[PDB]
Amino acid sequence: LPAGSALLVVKRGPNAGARFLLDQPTTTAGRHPESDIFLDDVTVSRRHAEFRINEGEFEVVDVGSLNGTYVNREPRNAQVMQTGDEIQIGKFRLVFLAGPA
Repeated sequence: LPAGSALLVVKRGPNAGARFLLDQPTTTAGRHPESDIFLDDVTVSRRHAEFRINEGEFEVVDVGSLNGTYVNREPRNAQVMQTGDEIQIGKFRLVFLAGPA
């Protein structure tokens, strides 16, 4: 992992094994075709969550999803993520891993 970045790895879901680099201030996650992290399932809202970098601090922010964004099984409006945290969006379960400072 490049310095200052982080990674999300899909552990459960139709694209299990897939993984996405977080290396910009805002990364969108949803079913909208232009989502940075495109999670294509009915359980996922068009705009579901955003992952922010502020600053050396990675945060997930639920942006008004229908069925919630879960961090370690608990729904959150916003939550600063720590390595090994499981993020659930619809049926997709991902794990967060921080890169170098």
